[PDB]
Amino acid sequence: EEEAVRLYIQWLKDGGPSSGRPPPS
Repeated sequence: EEEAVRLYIQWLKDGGPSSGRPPPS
């Protein structure tokens, strides 16, 4: 992937934009 993506996608796993967090990318 990118790893800087995996936690991004991980952000996204949480819901990214609606995850509660900001994006790790």
